[PDB]
Amino acid sequence: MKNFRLSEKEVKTLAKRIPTPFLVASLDKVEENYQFMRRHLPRAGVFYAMKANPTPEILSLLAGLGSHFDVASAGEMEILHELGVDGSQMIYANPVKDARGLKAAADYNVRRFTFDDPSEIDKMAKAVPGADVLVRIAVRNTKFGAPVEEALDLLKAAQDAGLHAMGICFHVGSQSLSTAAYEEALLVARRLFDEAEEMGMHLTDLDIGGGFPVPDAKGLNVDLAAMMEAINKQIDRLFPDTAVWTEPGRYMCGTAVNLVTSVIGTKTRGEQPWYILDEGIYGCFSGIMYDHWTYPLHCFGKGNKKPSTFGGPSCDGIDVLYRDFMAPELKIGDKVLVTEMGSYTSVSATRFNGFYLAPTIIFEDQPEYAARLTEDDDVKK
Amino acid sequence: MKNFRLSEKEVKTLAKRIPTPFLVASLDKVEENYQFMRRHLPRAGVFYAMKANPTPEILSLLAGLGSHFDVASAGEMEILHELGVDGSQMIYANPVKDARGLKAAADYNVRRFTFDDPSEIDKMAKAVPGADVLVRIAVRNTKFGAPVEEALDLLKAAQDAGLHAMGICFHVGSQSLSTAAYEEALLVARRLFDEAEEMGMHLTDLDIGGGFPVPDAKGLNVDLAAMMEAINKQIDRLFPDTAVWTEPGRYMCGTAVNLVTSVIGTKTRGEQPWYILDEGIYGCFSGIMYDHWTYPLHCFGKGNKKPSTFGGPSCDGIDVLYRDFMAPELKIGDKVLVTEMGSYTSVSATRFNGFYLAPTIIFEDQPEYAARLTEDDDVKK
Ligand SMILES: Cc1ncc(COP(=O)(O)O)c(C=O)c1O
Ligand SMILES: Cc1ncc(COP(=O)(O)O)c(C=O)c1O
Ligand SMILES: [Mg+2]
Ligand SMILES: [Mg+2]
Ligand code: NA
Ligand code: NA
Ligand code: NA
Ligand code: NA
Repeated sequence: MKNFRLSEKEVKTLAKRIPTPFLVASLDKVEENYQFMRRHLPRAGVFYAMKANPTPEILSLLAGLGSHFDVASAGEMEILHELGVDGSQMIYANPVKDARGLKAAADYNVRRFTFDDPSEIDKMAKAVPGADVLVRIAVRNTKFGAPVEEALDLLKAAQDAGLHAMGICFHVGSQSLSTAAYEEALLVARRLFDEAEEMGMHLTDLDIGGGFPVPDAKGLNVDLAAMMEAINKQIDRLFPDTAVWTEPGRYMCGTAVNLVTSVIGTKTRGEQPWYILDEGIYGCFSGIMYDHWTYPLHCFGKGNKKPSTFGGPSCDGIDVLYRDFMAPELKIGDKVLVTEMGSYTSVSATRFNGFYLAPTIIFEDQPEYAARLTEDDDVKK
Repeated sequence: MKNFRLSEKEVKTLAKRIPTPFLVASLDKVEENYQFMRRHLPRAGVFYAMKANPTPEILSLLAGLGSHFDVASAGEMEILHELGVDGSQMIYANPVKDARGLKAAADYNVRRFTFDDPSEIDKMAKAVPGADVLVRIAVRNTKFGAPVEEALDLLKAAQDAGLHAMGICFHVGSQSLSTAAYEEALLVARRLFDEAEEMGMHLTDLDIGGGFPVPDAKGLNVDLAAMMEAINKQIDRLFPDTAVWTEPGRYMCGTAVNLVTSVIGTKTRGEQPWYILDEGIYGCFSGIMYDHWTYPLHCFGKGNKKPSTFGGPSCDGIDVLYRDFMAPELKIGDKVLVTEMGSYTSVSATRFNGFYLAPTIIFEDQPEYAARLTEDDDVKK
């Protein structure tokens, strides 16, 4: 249940060697998150929604743990391919596919697809003649998902075009707090499954999507073990027959990555001090824009705190990260730490203003980790 | 006064060879924009604010026309450096600088800097001991610019630290419609310049920044030749003595680039049809988010039009580009054209969902341009 968190001392030593900004990712935490899911939701096979974090070391580890991968483009398939993951470990789960992506699915023998529209059926059919498809249905909690009444018709239309109608999928939405939606959506899919059998169509797989929460600036309301055991139980209650899958994205790596950034300018105009950092809204803090997210920031200061503004290194007036944030006095060259940074962060970073992408350093390859290990082998036994 | 615009026929031929999405940039239009500025604002030397569009061919052409470059990071300096632009053609105009950027300015002999804070003075002083600095003042039309009363004190403090106090700069804000702000800001700087001379400080350079407008979805209200001649005149009226500079960004390349994107999915659910394109809010249409911008889209349809929704290829529900847009019926594989796409577009694109960055094709290297040239040499003489 710990979030991966560098101590102040670890930030000092790392920053002596590696110029800021940089990200630090713990493979151990990614392993722990995966195993925790497998323990509390044993009925659900895992399609890592790699769109959240595609770091190759992270992908190699999950592949090694037996995870499967949800891929949304040619590029996601391509990077998996260079790590020796085969198309049989993938689902092309973008409901609307481009030419490049259909080619790649064909070339790497990807054989599972999701879809939510009639227009999609011929693209898939031509590209991958015999192919398992799941229909995506729109559940409650716009752009994606077929209305629940179209669902059986879309699967039948898919069989008439020579594709194998394998099942149903859905996604409750990202950062879900309550299990209700998961259980509502499981019922909605239950109805459809019955209606299908009697219709002379036998559906074998259910994909319940992602949405498992991660802690943000205010932390986490939910207990995840319960949440997962609950939904696991109501899977058992409803789908004894059926092969069920989940597509975690945010959950897998969100609590496994920290950002380390230096203060590079101060603006003590008053009333409120502005601290300018070396990572900004055009880099890792892009999730403020695209993910409506608020990240936990840690300032390492002795003095009393005061309302402070943080901004990014760019020349754009939009590059403001925090306002009215209670912070001690910082000076140029101080490090701040941002935790819970592994998801929908570096995947939307840019080279706006010519800045370099912040690199991801694998913590387990560093002496700070060796130091944690020697500290742990002494105290625990 | 023409915007660069591919005909329907040009889109067909290009799309036969180059898979969508891709961007098409006309060097001739970039030349025409530069020369137009030099003609109507002859008093202002040009620091191309490359943050808007850093395409190397575009930079090589401007360098060749004698433009200078406004650079905001190490990476912007680095790419200029590989094109053989020397540090003497650059201004490091980011008011708050990182370590990498000060190193690079030192290594490439960049000798002009802007700043707006006291904390910045020692960074600059250590890094580039003898160095021209301009103080940035905050004008009217938050994050950047010193209050007008601090300005002379910041320049004096900069001289006490061994830097050469060269002048003042400002920026009215992006996409300016009226010349007032330019002329207000020119007066504010005039006062400061007088106050400085009598203070035993002689200021040699004025930098009036950017903000010259580009046409958007609704077009352009302003006449640019007038706007520029006006501001040129009021420079002549106010600054006979002084070396003046401008920092166009958006203006230089905005009207010189088109995006070509294919329709890859349809959603005729009703009432409104959704057209899913292969370029999205995580790519070129990122300016919708970071630049509050609305781009002109051209659908090439015979049939009557109807309110339509456009979205992007990603799996995120935020990836919606237009709503209620009057469009003819499109089918999968149609091309749409987006004009006025050269600024603050590809510079904020990402590889979210593993999509590839849309590439920039130089129009003048293509047979479509040869075809335009043979058509023009016949008709005109
Ligand atoms: C099909 C699918 N599954 C899972 C996810 C990831 O969901 P989350 O990151 O909220 O768990 C996405 C991305 O939004 C997706 O498109
Ligand atoms: C110093 C400076 N000049 C010019 C510009 C570009 O202005 P615009 O693109 O609105 O002309 C910028 C970027 O916002 C900048 O920071
Ligand atoms: Mg980029
Ligand atoms: Mg990226
Ligand atoms: Na391998
Ligand atoms: Na924490
Ligand atoms: Na060269
Ligand atoms: Na036009």
